[PDB]
Amino acid sequence: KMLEQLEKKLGYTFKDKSLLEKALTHVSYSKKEHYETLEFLGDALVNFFIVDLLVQYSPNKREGFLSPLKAYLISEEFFNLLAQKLELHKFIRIKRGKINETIIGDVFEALWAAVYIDSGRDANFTRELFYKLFKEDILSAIKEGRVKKDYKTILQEITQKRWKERPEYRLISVEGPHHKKKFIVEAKIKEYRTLGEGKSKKEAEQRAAEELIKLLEESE
Amino acid sequence: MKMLEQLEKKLGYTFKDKSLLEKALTHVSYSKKEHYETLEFLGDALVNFFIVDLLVQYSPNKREGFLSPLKAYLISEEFFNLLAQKLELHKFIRIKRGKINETIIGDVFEALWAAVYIDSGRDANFTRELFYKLFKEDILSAIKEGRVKKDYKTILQEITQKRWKERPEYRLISVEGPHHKKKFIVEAKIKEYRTLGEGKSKKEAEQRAAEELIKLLEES
RNA sequence: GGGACAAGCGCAAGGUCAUUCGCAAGAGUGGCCUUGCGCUUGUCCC
Repeated sequence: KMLEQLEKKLGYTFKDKSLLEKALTHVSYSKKEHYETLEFLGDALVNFFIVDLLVQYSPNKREGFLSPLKAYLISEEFFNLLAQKLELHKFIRIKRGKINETIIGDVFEALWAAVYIDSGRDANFTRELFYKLFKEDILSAIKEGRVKKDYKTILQEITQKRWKERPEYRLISVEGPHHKKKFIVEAKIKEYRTLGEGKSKKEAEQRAAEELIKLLEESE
Repeated sequence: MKMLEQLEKKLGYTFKDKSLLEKALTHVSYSKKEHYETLEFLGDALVNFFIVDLLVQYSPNKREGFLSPLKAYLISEEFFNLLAQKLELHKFIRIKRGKINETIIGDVFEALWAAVYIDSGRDANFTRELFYKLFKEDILSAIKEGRVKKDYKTILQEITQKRWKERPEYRLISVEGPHHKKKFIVEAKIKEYRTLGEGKSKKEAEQRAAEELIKLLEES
Protein backbone atom coordinates (compact mmCIF):
# COMPACT_ATOMS: atom_id res chain seq x y z
CA LYS A 1 0.00 0.00 0.00
CA MET A 2 1.83 3.08 1.29
CA LEU A 3 5.60 2.64 1.43
CA GLU A 4 5.64 5.77 3.59
CA GLN A 5 3.10 4.84 6.26
CA LEU A 6 5.47 2.02 7.22
CA GLU A 7 8.43 4.40 7.35
CA LYS A 8 6.58 6.57 9.86
CA LYS A 9 5.97 3.58 12.13
CA LEU A 10 9.53 2.26 11.83
CA GLY A 11 10.90 5.69 12.64
CA TYR A 12 13.24 5.62 9.65
CA THR A 13 13.10 7.57 6.38
CA PHE A 14 14.20 5.35 3.50
CA LYS A 15 16.63 7.11 1.17
CA ASP A 16 16.33 4.16 -1.23
CA LYS A 17 12.60 3.38 -1.50
CA SER A 18 13.60 0.60 -3.89
CA LEU A 19 14.90 -1.49 -0.98
CA LEU A 20 11.82 -1.36 1.26
CA GLU A 21 10.00 -2.32 -1.93
CA LYS A 22 11.88 -5.59 -2.39
CA ALA A 23 11.94 -6.42 1.32
CA LEU A 24 8.14 -6.56 1.08
CA THR A 25 7.64 -8.10 -2.36
CA HIS A 26 7.05 -11.86 -2.26
CA VAL A 27 8.17 -14.35 -4.92
CA SER A 28 4.93 -15.12 -6.77
CA TYR A 29 4.25 -11.39 -6.80
CA SER A 30 7.53 -10.62 -8.57
CA LYS A 31 9.97 -13.42 -9.43
CA LYS A 32 12.17 -10.61 -10.69
CA GLU A 33 12.86 -8.83 -7.40
CA HIS A 34 11.66 -10.57 -4.22
CA TYR A 35 12.91 -10.53 -0.60
CA GLU A 36 14.67 -13.93 -0.51
CA THR A 37 18.25 -12.63 -0.52
CA LEU A 38 17.43 -9.91 2.00
CA GLU A 39 15.76 -12.49 4.24
CA PHE A 40 19.07 -14.35 4.28
CA LEU A 41 20.99 -11.32 5.52
CA GLY A 42 18.17 -10.21 7.79
CA ASP A 43 18.01 -13.55 9.57
CA ALA A 44 21.64 -13.27 10.68
CA LEU A 45 21.19 -9.59 11.53
CA VAL A 46 18.03 -9.90 13.64
CA ASN A 47 19.50 -13.01 15.25
CA PHE A 48 22.41 -10.92 16.51
CA PHE A 49 20.33 -8.16 18.13
CA ILE A 50 18.08 -10.70 19.87
CA VAL A 51 21.02 -12.68 21.25
CA ASP A 52 23.10 -9.64 22.25
CA LEU A 53 20.10 -8.26 24.12
CA LEU A 54 19.26 -11.61 25.71
CA VAL A 55 22.79 -12.12 27.05
CA GLN A 56 22.59 -8.88 29.04
CA TYR A 57 19.18 -8.71 30.71
CA SER A 58 18.78 -12.37 31.68
CA PRO A 59 18.46 -14.21 35.02
CA ASN A 60 20.86 -17.11 34.52
CA LYS A 61 23.68 -17.04 31.94
CA ARG A 62 24.25 -20.76 31.39
CA GLU A 63 23.89 -22.11 27.85
CA GLY A 64 21.23 -24.61 28.89
CA PHE A 65 19.15 -21.66 30.09
CA LEU A 66 19.71 -19.17 27.28
CA SER A 67 18.96 -21.68 24.52
CA PRO A 68 15.27 -22.17 25.52
CA LEU A 69 14.67 -18.41 25.46
CA LYS A 70 16.48 -17.68 22.18
CA ALA A 71 14.42 -20.55 20.76
CA TYR A 72 11.33 -18.39 21.28
CA LEU A 73 12.93 -14.99 20.76
CA ILE A 74 13.61 -16.04 17.17
CA SER A 75 10.62 -18.34 16.66
CA GLU A 76 8.03 -17.62 13.98
CA GLU A 77 5.47 -16.90 16.71
CA PHE A 78 7.48 -14.22 18.52
CA PHE A 79 8.46 -12.77 15.14
CA ASN A 80 4.79 -12.33 14.29
CA LEU A 81 4.00 -10.52 17.54
CA LEU A 82 6.65 -7.95 16.66
CA ALA A 83 5.50 -7.72 13.05
CA GLN A 84 1.89 -7.06 14.07
CA LYS A 85 3.19 -4.07 16.02
CA LEU A 86 3.98 -2.69 12.56
CA GLU A 87 0.92 -4.00 10.74
CA LEU A 88 3.39 -5.54 8.28
CA HIS A 89 0.73 -7.87 6.86
CA LYS A 90 -0.76 -4.75 5.25
CA PHE A 91 2.34 -3.76 3.28
CA ILE A 92 3.24 -7.15 1.78
CA ARG A 93 3.16 -7.57 -2.00
CA ILE A 94 2.03 -11.13 -2.72
CA LYS A 95 -0.72 -13.06 -4.46
CA ARG A 96 -3.84 -13.52 -2.33
CA GLY A 97 -4.63 -16.72 -0.45
CA LYS A 98 -1.00 -17.79 -0.32
CA ILE A 99 0.37 -15.76 2.60
CA ASN A 100 0.89 -17.28 6.01
CA GLU A 101 2.83 -16.38 9.16
CA THR A 102 6.07 -17.88 7.88
CA ILE A 103 6.18 -15.37 5.03
CA ILE A 104 5.54 -12.56 7.51
CA GLY A 105 8.64 -13.52 9.46
CA ASP A 106 10.81 -13.71 6.36
CA VAL A 107 9.57 -10.24 5.44
CA PHE A 108 10.30 -9.02 8.96
CA GLU A 109 13.95 -10.06 8.67
CA ALA A 110 14.13 -8.99 5.04
CA LEU A 111 12.96 -5.64 6.39
CA TRP A 112 15.80 -4.89 8.80
CA ALA A 113 18.19 -6.31 6.24
CA ALA A 114 16.99 -3.41 4.04
CA VAL A 115 17.36 -0.77 6.75
CA TYR A 116 20.84 -2.11 7.48
CA ILE A 117 21.91 -1.73 3.86
CA ASP A 118 20.10 1.56 3.26
CA SER A 119 21.66 3.23 6.31
CA GLY A 120 25.01 2.36 4.75
CA ARG A 121 25.39 -0.92 6.62
CA ASP A 122 25.43 0.87 9.96
CA ALA A 123 25.14 -1.85 12.59
CA ASN A 124 25.19 0.25 15.76
CA PHE A 125 22.47 2.48 14.32
CA THR A 126 20.10 -0.25 13.12
CA ARG A 127 20.74 -2.00 16.44
CA GLU A 128 19.52 1.06 18.34
CA LEU A 129 16.67 1.58 15.88
CA PHE A 130 15.75 -2.03 16.67
CA TYR A 131 15.64 -1.63 20.45
CA LYS A 132 13.71 1.64 20.18
CA LEU A 133 10.83 -0.52 18.96
CA PHE A 134 11.06 -3.99 20.48
CA LYS A 135 13.63 -3.90 23.30
CA GLU A 136 10.89 -3.74 25.93
CA ASP A 137 8.73 -6.25 24.05
CA ILE A 138 11.75 -8.56 24.23
CA LEU A 139 12.85 -7.94 27.82
CA SER A 140 9.25 -8.66 28.79
CA ALA A 141 9.23 -12.10 27.17
CA ILE A 142 12.44 -12.71 29.11
CA LYS A 143 11.22 -11.35 32.45
CA GLU A 144 8.08 -13.46 32.01
CA GLY A 145 10.00 -16.62 31.17
CA ARG A 146 8.74 -17.44 27.68
CA VAL A 147 10.68 -20.34 26.15
CA LYS A 148 10.44 -23.11 23.56
CA LYS A 149 9.55 -26.19 25.59
CA ASP A 150 11.06 -29.47 24.40
CA TYR A 151 9.02 -32.11 22.61
CA LYS A 152 8.24 -34.51 25.46
CA THR A 153 7.18 -31.44 27.46
CA ILE A 154 4.98 -30.11 24.68
CA LEU A 155 3.31 -33.45 23.96
CA GLN A 156 2.57 -33.69 27.68
CA GLU A 157 0.84 -30.32 27.98
CA ILE A 158 -1.19 -31.21 24.89
CA THR A 159 -2.35 -34.68 25.94
CA GLN A 160 -3.24 -33.39 29.42
CA LYS A 161 -5.21 -30.38 28.16
CA ARG A 162 -7.39 -32.50 25.88
CA TRP A 163 -7.64 -35.86 27.66
CA LYS A 164 -6.08 -35.03 31.02
CA GLU A 165 -3.96 -38.11 30.34
CA ARG A 166 -0.23 -38.53 29.65
CA PRO A 167 1.78 -40.35 26.95
CA GLU A 168 3.27 -43.81 27.50
CA TYR A 169 6.85 -44.50 26.42
CA ARG A 170 8.02 -48.09 25.94
CA LEU A 171 11.47 -49.26 24.92
CA ILE A 172 11.18 -51.95 22.25
CA SER A 173 14.83 -52.65 21.43
CA VAL A 174 18.47 -51.83 22.13
CA GLU A 175 21.17 -52.46 19.52
CA GLY A 176 24.94 -52.15 19.44
CA PRO A 177 27.72 -52.05 22.10
CA HIS A 178 27.29 -50.39 25.49
CA HIS A 179 29.70 -47.47 25.07
CA LYS A 180 27.68 -46.65 21.94
CA LYS A 181 24.19 -48.13 21.55
CA LYS A 182 21.00 -47.05 19.80
CA PHE A 183 17.62 -47.08 21.58
CA ILE A 184 14.19 -47.44 20.01
CA VAL A 185 11.26 -46.23 22.12
CA GLU A 186 7.54 -46.17 21.35
CA ALA A 187 5.34 -43.16 22.15
CA LYS A 188 1.62 -43.86 22.49
CA ILE A 189 -1.49 -42.06 23.59
CA LYS A 190 -4.91 -43.37 22.87
CA GLU A 191 -4.81 -44.85 19.50
CA TYR A 192 -1.73 -43.05 18.20
CA ARG A 193 1.76 -44.57 18.18
CA THR A 194 5.13 -43.55 16.76
CA LEU A 195 8.77 -44.64 16.96
CA GLY A 196 12.03 -42.84 17.67
CA GLU A 197 15.70 -43.77 17.32
CA GLY A 198 18.15 -42.28 19.79
CA LYS A 199 21.62 -42.59 21.27
CA SER A 200 19.84 -42.69 24.63
CA LYS A 201 16.39 -43.54 26.01
CA LYS A 202 15.32 -39.93 26.50
CA GLU A 203 16.75 -38.86 23.15
CA ALA A 204 14.75 -41.66 21.53
CA GLU A 205 11.61 -40.48 23.31
CA GLN A 206 11.98 -36.84 22.28
CA ARG A 207 11.97 -38.25 18.75
CA ALA A 208 8.90 -40.46 19.14
CA ALA A 209 7.24 -37.45 20.76
CA GLU A 210 8.02 -34.98 17.98
CA GLU A 211 6.45 -37.47 15.57
CA LEU A 212 3.37 -37.92 17.75
CA ILE A 213 2.83 -34.17 18.00
CA LYS A 214 2.71 -34.01 14.22
CA LEU A 215 0.23 -36.87 14.28
CA LEU A 216 -1.98 -34.95 16.71
CA GLU A 217 -1.93 -31.92 14.41
CA GLU A 218 -5.04 -33.04 12.53
CA SER A 219 -8.32 -33.29 14.45
CA GLU A 220 -10.20 -34.63 17.49
CA MET B 1 49.17 -11.47 31.42
CA LYS B 2 52.34 -11.36 29.32
CA MET B 3 50.65 -13.93 27.07
CA LEU B 4 47.30 -12.12 27.01
CA GLU B 5 49.43 -9.25 25.70
CA GLN B 6 50.79 -11.10 22.67
CA LEU B 7 47.36 -12.00 21.30
CA GLU B 8 46.39 -8.32 21.50
CA LYS B 9 49.30 -7.48 19.19
CA LYS B 10 48.22 -10.18 16.73
CA LEU B 11 44.58 -9.11 16.94
CA GLY B 12 45.24 -5.41 16.48
CA TYR B 13 43.21 -4.30 19.49
CA THR B 14 44.25 -3.22 22.99
CA PHE B 15 41.91 -4.63 25.65
CA LYS B 16 40.87 -1.89 28.07
CA ASP B 17 39.64 -4.72 30.30
CA LYS B 18 41.86 -7.80 30.04
CA SER B 19 39.42 -9.52 32.41
CA LEU B 20 37.29 -10.28 29.34
CA LEU B 21 40.01 -11.66 27.06
CA GLU B 22 40.86 -13.95 29.97
CA LYS B 23 37.40 -15.49 30.24
CA ALA B 24 37.28 -15.66 26.44
CA LEU B 25 40.11 -18.22 26.65
CA THR B 26 39.33 -20.03 29.90
CA HIS B 27 37.64 -23.41 29.41
CA VAL B 28 35.11 -24.96 31.81
CA SER B 29 37.42 -27.46 33.52
CA TYR B 30 40.12 -24.81 33.90
CA SER B 31 37.72 -22.62 35.88
CA LYS B 32 34.07 -23.47 36.55
CA LYS B 33 33.75 -20.12 38.29
CA GLU B 34 34.42 -18.17 35.08
CA HIS B 35 34.48 -19.75 31.61
CA TYR B 36 33.83 -18.77 27.98
CA GLU B 37 30.46 -20.54 27.75
CA THR B 38 28.18 -17.49 27.80
CA LEU B 39 30.57 -15.52 25.60
CA GLU B 40 30.60 -18.18 22.89
CA PHE B 41 26.81 -17.92 22.87
CA LEU B 42 27.04 -14.24 21.97
CA GLY B 43 30.10 -14.54 19.76
CA ASP B 44 28.32 -17.26 17.79
CA ALA B 45 25.53 -14.90 16.74
CA LEU B 46 28.06 -12.10 16.17
CA VAL B 47 30.62 -13.99 14.09
CA ASN B 48 27.74 -15.33 12.02
CA PHE B 49 26.65 -11.80 11.11
CA PHE B 50 30.07 -10.65 9.86
CA ILE B 51 30.35 -13.73 7.66
CA VAL B 52 26.84 -13.65 6.19
CA ASP B 53 26.91 -9.90 5.56
CA LEU B 54 30.25 -10.30 3.79
CA LEU B 55 28.99 -13.33 1.87
CA VAL B 56 25.91 -11.66 0.37
CA GLN B 57 28.18 -8.90 -0.96
CA TYR B 58 31.08 -10.69 -2.66
CA SER B 59 29.25 -13.65 -4.18
CA PRO B 60 28.65 -14.83 -7.76
CA ASN B 61 24.96 -15.72 -7.39
CA LYS B 62 22.56 -14.54 -4.68
CA ARG B 63 19.75 -17.09 -4.57
CA GLU B 64 19.29 -18.94 -1.27
CA GLY B 65 20.11 -22.43 -2.52
CA PHE B 66 23.43 -20.99 -3.66
CA LEU B 67 24.40 -19.17 -0.47
CA SER B 68 23.46 -21.87 2.05
CA PRO B 69 26.27 -24.28 1.05
CA LEU B 70 28.82 -21.45 1.25
CA LYS B 71 27.74 -20.18 4.66
CA ALA B 72 27.74 -23.82 5.77
CA TYR B 73 31.51 -23.83 5.32
CA LEU B 74 32.31 -20.26 6.41
CA ILE B 75 30.88 -21.02 9.86
CA SER B 76 32.16 -24.59 9.81
CA GLU B 77 34.34 -25.97 12.60
CA GLU B 78 36.89 -26.51 9.84
CA PHE B 79 36.91 -22.95 8.46
CA PHE B 80 36.90 -21.47 11.97
CA ASN B 81 40.09 -23.32 12.86
CA LEU B 82 41.79 -22.11 9.69
CA LEU B 83 41.11 -18.58 10.94
CA ALA B 84 42.07 -19.22 14.56
CA GLN B 85 45.36 -20.83 13.52
CA LYS B 86 46.19 -17.45 11.96
CA LEU B 87 46.24 -16.12 15.52
CA GLU B 88 47.64 -19.23 17.22
CA LEU B 89 44.70 -19.53 19.62
CA HIS B 90 45.79 -23.07 20.49
CA LYS B 91 48.52 -21.33 22.50
CA PHE B 92 46.55 -18.82 24.57
CA ILE B 93 43.92 -21.38 25.59
CA ARG B 94 43.24 -22.34 29.21
CA ILE B 95 42.25 -25.91 29.99
CA LYS B 96 42.59 -28.56 32.73
CA ARG B 97 41.03 -32.04 32.43
CA GLY B 98 42.47 -33.80 29.37
CA LYS B 99 43.89 -32.15 26.24
CA ILE B 100 42.33 -29.88 23.58
CA ASN B 101 40.27 -30.31 20.37
CA GLU B 102 39.28 -28.39 17.22
CA THR B 103 35.76 -27.85 18.55
CA ILE B 104 37.00 -25.89 21.57
CA ILE B 105 39.18 -23.81 19.25
CA GLY B 106 36.03 -22.78 17.41
CA ASP B 107 34.11 -21.93 20.56
CA VAL B 108 36.98 -19.88 21.95
CA PHE B 109 37.24 -18.09 18.58
CA GLU B 110 33.64 -16.91 18.73
CA ALA B 111 34.02 -16.39 22.47
CA LEU B 112 36.97 -14.16 21.57
CA TRP B 113 35.21 -11.63 19.34
CA ALA B 114 32.31 -11.67 21.78
CA ALA B 115 34.76 -10.14 24.23
CA VAL B 116 36.16 -7.57 21.80
CA TYR B 117 32.58 -6.54 21.02
CA ILE B 118 31.73 -5.80 24.66
CA ASP B 119 35.23 -4.52 25.42
CA SER B 120 35.05 -1.81 22.76
CA GLY B 121 31.69 -0.85 24.22
CA ARG B 122 29.23 -2.93 22.21
CA ASP B 123 30.62 -1.21 19.11
CA ALA B 124 29.45 -3.41 16.22
CA ASN B 125 30.54 -1.33 13.21
CA PHE B 126 33.97 -1.21 14.84
CA THR B 127 34.47 -4.89 15.61
CA ARG B 128 33.12 -5.56 12.12
CA GLU B 129 35.96 -3.81 10.30
CA LEU B 130 38.39 -5.10 12.91
CA PHE B 131 37.16 -8.51 11.78
CA TYR B 132 37.48 -7.94 8.04
CA LYS B 133 40.90 -6.35 8.56
CA LEU B 134 42.39 -9.81 9.07
CA PHE B 135 39.88 -12.21 7.50
CA LYS B 136 37.93 -10.42 4.74
CA GLU B 137 40.39 -11.63 2.11
CA ASP B 138 40.62 -15.06 3.77
CA ILE B 139 36.85 -15.38 3.43
CA LEU B 140 36.25 -13.83 0.01
CA SER B 141 38.86 -16.28 -1.29
CA ALA B 142 36.94 -19.29 0.02
CA ILE B 143 33.96 -17.88 -1.86
CA LYS B 144 35.76 -17.02 -5.09
CA GLU B 145 37.12 -20.56 -5.00
CA GLY B 146 33.76 -22.14 -4.26
CA ARG B 147 34.32 -23.88 -0.94
CA VAL B 148 31.00 -25.39 0.10
CA LYS B 149 29.62 -28.09 2.38
CA LYS B 150 28.15 -30.91 0.27
CA ASP B 151 24.56 -31.95 1.03
CA TYR B 152 23.36 -35.34 2.27
CA LYS B 153 22.32 -36.86 -1.06
CA THR B 154 25.76 -36.04 -2.47
CA ILE B 155 27.62 -37.25 0.62
CA LEU B 156 25.68 -40.51 0.47
CA GLN B 157 26.42 -40.47 -3.27
CA GLU B 158 30.20 -40.39 -2.82
CA ILE B 159 30.14 -42.99 -0.05
CA THR B 160 28.04 -45.64 -1.79
CA GLN B 161 30.27 -45.28 -4.85
CA LYS B 162 33.60 -45.48 -3.01
CA ARG B 163 32.53 -48.75 -1.38
CA TRP B 164 30.35 -50.57 -3.90
CA LYS B 165 30.82 -48.40 -6.98
CA GLU B 166 27.01 -48.24 -6.98
CA ARG B 167 24.47 -45.49 -6.30
CA PRO B 168 21.45 -45.32 -3.96
CA GLU B 169 17.86 -45.65 -5.18
CA TYR B 170 15.10 -43.23 -4.08
CA ARG B 171 11.42 -44.21 -4.40
CA LEU B 172 8.37 -42.17 -3.40
CA ILE B 173 6.07 -44.25 -1.21
CA SER B 174 3.30 -41.73 -0.50
CA VAL B 175 2.11 -38.12 -0.65
CA GLU B 176 -0.25 -37.78 2.31
CA GLY B 177 -2.26 -34.71 3.31
CA PRO B 178 -4.46 -32.18 1.42
CA HIS B 179 -3.42 -30.83 -2.00
CA HIS B 180 -2.47 -27.49 -0.38
CA LYS B 181 -0.29 -29.04 2.34
CA LYS B 182 0.83 -32.40 0.96
CA LYS B 183 3.88 -34.13 2.40
CA PHE B 184 6.03 -36.60 0.45
CA ILE B 185 7.50 -39.83 1.79
CA VAL B 186 10.47 -41.23 -0.14
CA GLU B 187 12.54 -44.34 0.51
CA ALA B 188 16.34 -44.35 0.23
CA LYS B 189 17.97 -47.70 -0.50
CA ILE B 190 21.41 -49.16 -1.20
CA LYS B 191 22.12 -52.80 -1.03
CA GLU B 192 20.43 -53.99 2.02
CA TYR B 193 19.95 -50.66 3.80
CA ARG B 194 16.71 -48.67 3.72
CA THR B 195 15.38 -45.52 5.39
CA LEU B 196 12.41 -43.16 5.13
CA GLY B 197 12.09 -39.39 4.92
CA GLU B 198 9.21 -36.94 5.27
CA GLY B 199 9.36 -33.77 3.22
CA LYS B 200 7.34 -30.85 1.88
CA SER B 201 8.74 -31.88 -1.51
CA LYS B 202 10.22 -34.96 -3.17
CA LYS B 203 13.82 -33.74 -2.98
CA GLU B 204 13.39 -32.50 0.60
CA ALA B 205 12.06 -35.94 1.49
CA GLU B 206 15.08 -37.56 -0.14
CA GLN B 207 17.65 -35.37 1.64
CA ARG B 208 16.04 -36.72 4.81
CA ALA B 209 16.04 -40.39 3.84
CA ALA B 210 19.66 -39.85 2.84
CA GLU B 211 20.83 -38.21 6.07
CA GLU B 212 19.37 -41.26 7.82
CA LEU B 213 21.09 -43.74 5.50
CA ILE B 214 24.44 -42.01 5.97
CA LYS B 215 24.10 -42.59 9.71
CA LEU B 216 23.25 -46.23 9.01
CA LEU B 217 26.39 -46.60 6.91
CA GLU B 218 28.16 -44.32 9.40
CA GLU B 219 27.79 -47.31 11.73
CA SER B 220 30.27 -49.82 10.29
C1' G C 1 -1.07 -21.93 50.00
C1' G C 2 -0.40 -27.67 50.85
C1' G C 3 -0.11 -31.95 48.05
C1' A C 4 -0.45 -36.66 43.93
C1' C C 5 1.48 -37.74 39.23
C1' A C 6 4.59 -36.26 35.23
C1' A C 7 8.19 -33.41 32.18
C1' G C 8 12.60 -30.46 31.35
C1' C C 9 16.81 -28.61 33.26
C1' G C 10 20.63 -28.54 37.20
C1' C C 11 23.84 -30.99 41.24
C1' A C 12 25.38 -35.49 43.05
C1' A C 13 25.78 -40.79 43.85
C1' G C 14 26.05 -45.97 42.40
C1' G C 15 26.65 -49.36 38.50
C1' U C 16 28.35 -50.60 33.50
C1' C C 17 31.02 -50.17 28.74
C1' A C 18 35.05 -47.84 26.27
C1' U C 19 39.43 -45.50 26.78
C1' U C 20 43.98 -43.42 28.88
C1' C C 21 47.74 -44.10 32.80
C1' G C 22 50.55 -46.86 35.68
C1' C C 23 56.24 -46.61 41.13
C1' A C 24 50.75 -52.41 39.60
C1' A C 25 49.06 -50.80 43.67
C1' G C 26 45.93 -48.05 41.97
C1' A C 27 44.47 -43.41 39.32
C1' G C 28 41.67 -40.34 35.33
C1' U C 29 38.21 -39.25 30.86
C1' G C 30 33.92 -40.29 28.19
C1' G C 31 29.03 -43.11 26.66
C1' C C 32 24.92 -45.39 28.70
C1' C C 33 21.39 -47.08 32.82
C1' U C 34 19.21 -46.26 37.75
C1' U C 35 18.40 -43.24 42.18
C1' G C 36 18.03 -38.72 45.35
C1' C C 37 17.65 -33.56 45.91
C1' G C 38 16.83 -28.53 43.69
C1' C C 39 14.57 -25.21 40.07
C1' U C 40 10.60 -24.50 36.42
C1' U C 41 6.06 -26.06 34.24
C1' G C 42 1.68 -28.91 33.10
C1' U C 43 -2.84 -31.97 34.61
C1' C C 44 -5.25 -33.30 38.99
C1' C C 45 -6.79 -33.08 44.35
C1' C C 46 -7.17 -29.96 48.99
